Amino acid sequence: KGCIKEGKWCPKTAPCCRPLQCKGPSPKQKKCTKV
Repeated sequence: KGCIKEGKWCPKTAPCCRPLQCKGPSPKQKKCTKV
């Protein structure tokens, strides 16, 4: 499935696409955010 795009759920420092840092307001809503 390629990589993890923004808006998708991902763990800490997960294998994001590139621009995403894999952040999130909480562990239950941890999604890949772009900077």
